[PDB]
Amino acid sequence: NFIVLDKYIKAEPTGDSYQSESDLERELIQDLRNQGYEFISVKSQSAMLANVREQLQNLNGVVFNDSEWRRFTEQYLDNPSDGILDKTRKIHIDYICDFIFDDERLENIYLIDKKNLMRNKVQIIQQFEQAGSHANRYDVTILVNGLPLVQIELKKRGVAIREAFNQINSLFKYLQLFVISNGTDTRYFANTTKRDENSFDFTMNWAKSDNTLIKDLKDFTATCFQKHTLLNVLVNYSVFDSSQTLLVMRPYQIAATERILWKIKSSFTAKNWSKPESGGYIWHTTGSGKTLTSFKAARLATELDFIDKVFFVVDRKDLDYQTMKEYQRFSPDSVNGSENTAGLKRNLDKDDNKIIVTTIQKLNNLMKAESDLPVYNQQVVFIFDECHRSQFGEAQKNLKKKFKRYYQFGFTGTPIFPENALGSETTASVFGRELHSYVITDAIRDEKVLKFKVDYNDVRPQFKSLETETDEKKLSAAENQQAFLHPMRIQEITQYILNNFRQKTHRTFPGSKGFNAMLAVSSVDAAKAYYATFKRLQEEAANKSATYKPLRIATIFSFAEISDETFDTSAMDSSAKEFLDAAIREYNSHFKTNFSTDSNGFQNYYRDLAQRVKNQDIDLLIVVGMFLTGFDAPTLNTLFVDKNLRYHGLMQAFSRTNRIYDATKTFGNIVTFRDLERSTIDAITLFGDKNTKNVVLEKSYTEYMEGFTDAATGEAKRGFMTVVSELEQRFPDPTSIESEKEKKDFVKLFGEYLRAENILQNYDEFATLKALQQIDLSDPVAVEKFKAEHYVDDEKFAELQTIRLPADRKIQDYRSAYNDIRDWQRRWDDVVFEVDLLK
Ligand SMILES: Nc1ncnc2c1ncn2[C@@H]1O[C@H](COP(=O)(O)OP(=O)(O)OP(=O)(O)O)[C@@H](O)[C@H]1O
Ligand SMILES: [Mg+2]
Repeated sequence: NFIVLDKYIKAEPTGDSYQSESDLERELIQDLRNQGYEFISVKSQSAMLANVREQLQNLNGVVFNDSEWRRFTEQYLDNPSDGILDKTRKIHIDYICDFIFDDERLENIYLIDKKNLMRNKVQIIQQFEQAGSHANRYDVTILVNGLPLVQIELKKRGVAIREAFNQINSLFKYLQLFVISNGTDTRYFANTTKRDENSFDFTMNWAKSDNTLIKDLKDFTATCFQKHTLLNVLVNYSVFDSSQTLLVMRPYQIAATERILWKIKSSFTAKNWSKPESGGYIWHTTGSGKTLTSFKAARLATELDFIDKVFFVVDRKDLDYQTMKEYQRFSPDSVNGSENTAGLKRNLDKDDNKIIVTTIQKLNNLMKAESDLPVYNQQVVFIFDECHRSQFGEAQKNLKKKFKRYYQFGFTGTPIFPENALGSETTASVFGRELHSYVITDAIRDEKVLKFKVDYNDVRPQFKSLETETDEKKLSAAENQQAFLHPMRIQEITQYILNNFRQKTHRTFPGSKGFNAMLAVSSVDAAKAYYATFKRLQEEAANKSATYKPLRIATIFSFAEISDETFDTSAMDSSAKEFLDAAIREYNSHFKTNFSTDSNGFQNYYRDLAQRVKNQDIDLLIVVGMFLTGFDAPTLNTLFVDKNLRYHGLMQAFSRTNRIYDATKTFGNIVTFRDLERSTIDAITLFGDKNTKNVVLEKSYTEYMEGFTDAATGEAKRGFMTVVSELEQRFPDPTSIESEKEKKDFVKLFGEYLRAENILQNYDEFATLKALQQIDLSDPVAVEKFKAEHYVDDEKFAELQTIRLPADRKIQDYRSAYNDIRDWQRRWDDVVFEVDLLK
């Protein structure tokens, strides 16, 4: 029974008042009651404890006496030193408690029955009446076996769900899933032990298998809140990893997973194994959670008792710190960039183990070397997470040859079509049918990935002919000090990056954390040239001004469309080797670490560097092919490109910036120093329809300045200059306040201003416009600096002075007034303050 429905009929309103929180709550409780959720009246933690006692006793076929129960409570269930983290761990891992009764016998007491879900007892309660007058806080808590695992916060129809989210006894530490609703929109998100919380962007709507949203509370309840559905989401489709972070799977992920599982069961039952028709593939756009989903799918696949072994296969190219840190718990030291099959062979012979994590390289090697493995004759499941074409063909040939009974499943954001095939077989031919799909279109619609802002930066007349070169032969022949690597070109590019880095990364505003960036270059010589030029120029600027703060720059490359670079550094030539050695030397000098250039030390360098780019310890990372595919860094907002990128390689490269973070990150920045427009549009069109480019790619500076109309619902979006104009006209401060109507309009309009400027900071033209506002005067000398740096003609310079912007003081006044109106509203339904932007 799929918990993500292929077909669902939208439920009809009752006709009764749906306006207030009490209405939503009343109909919610009634609905749940009709779905098998018993409503118990429980007004206290003592009552809760009594109920938990009864439900656990019933579940485990056991009986506590007051002393025994008090002990179980104090030691396991309710111990005071337990936090949210401890309860989450207890639910997902430690849920079995070995308990010694007073008569000294030992029994295993389950909090949840994970093998049979429907045996678990589900109930609902409502909020406690507390004390003197504050209120409202209308909530409904879903208890599993007495444990308060789910919390639904309710708001009235008018309230914007986003602001409601922004607004926010030991047993409630057990809360796993949160749900929030105004009844029009219902959004769920995981409970967290963080010390830095997630944002609204991570909250998810429930949906059907075609990814179409399910919004209103009635349908959310009729679908997501079905006991089978809900309990599956809590138990099977929630992830508690080695980072001890709770991740609730988005609907498309669950759909893909359960469709794979059903596919395996059906293929086994029919003895249809070892064909493409016994397998499947999953198309999930880059950045949509393929790793999490595929891995969870493998894990669940091990729970099929007819399946002997489950391979989870990844590319070393797609590896980073957290992933390798995670896989350690399953197949220790068997997952790395080496060619060694020893760890893999040890995993194969490991008792009480099904799951086997490995790399496509190691798997291919094993299949070549070993003729008759026992596992060849077993019941096998292969789960491939984004495995590039490099070793994949050969590995597939050997796989088809040696493995007798198998079900193989692909996971990719960029399937192999005939169009982009390039020597490789189509995904469809390899894996057979497509079990599920979540396209870049749906992903942008659901705001689970970021759009692209792609610009070819053309300030360089001398090299423009080269950067725009279509011919592939000329392109290939142009990499050298004569054409592409020309010192002037490299110098200009580097200088641009140095000048605009803080702008593109949102480090502009004073006291802003911001983001970091990557630089994808064409070759090893390109990496050398760029690193050297960056060093030189940063030194020069440091000598010019004492206040200048340098950007920490690292680089990584190996021997080696994106060419796979191995982890063996012996394959490199002496010059590249020397440069890498020096770079790693400086990396060591600054970060006070010791990394050698031998394969092990270089792998350590890879991992540590990954972690340091992820946490922003490194400002700019220069790579050739590395960290362009599977690398996950939510705080990386910009990809600088001087490289030839086509199709799948282009999508994967650009997608390093696509991860959602918060309102501060509007989209990914792709700044290209060769013209990628045709390549971009071709790629996007291949992975979507003809219209996909009008979704994925951001709008123009002119559009955001003067306003534009969105194709989807026809919503006319006001321009930045219109917002400014109306701010000056209708509210030139402080006297627009105190009145409440004017307060509301000001909040709305200035909200639009904030979002608009936040979007506009990524545009070079806006950067130029804002830079023009110092200057002065004259002092020319002050003009030629600005013009040469911002690449501005006398004509353009003359025009830019016509443009009239509010003073910094007026903007700060608006921001403080905004802050005060925000602080005033604690003690207006549809209004949403921008919380992240004010931070
Ligand atoms: N259900 C979820 N809840 C919260 N966060 C999620 C969820 N699924 C994915 N993420 C986050 O989204 C980011 C991308 O996930 P992941 O690395 O699996 O993407 P991917 O599609 O495998 O990567 P790529 O396509 O770039 O190789 C990660 O930082 C992950 O924590
Ligand atoms: Mg992945």
